[PDB]
Amino acid sequence: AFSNQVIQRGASGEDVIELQSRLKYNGFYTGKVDGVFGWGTYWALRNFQEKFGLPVDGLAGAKTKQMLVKATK
Repeated sequence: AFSNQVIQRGASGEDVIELQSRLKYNGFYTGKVDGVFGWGTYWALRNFQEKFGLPVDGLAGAKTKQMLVKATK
């Protein structure tokens, strides 16, 4: 359900809601799902990238999104 746009710090809206929710389901995102990409989302996403063997950068491009979808199955 992700768009084709890279999700990164400062973003807001539907892609961020889904990103935070998937990271929460996987145990990485602890805060309130608010749809705003700040420190808590950056931290959770980098920890997800590290755990899943992706380059650790805190930006969700195609490969990170695909891994997050696969990991939430």
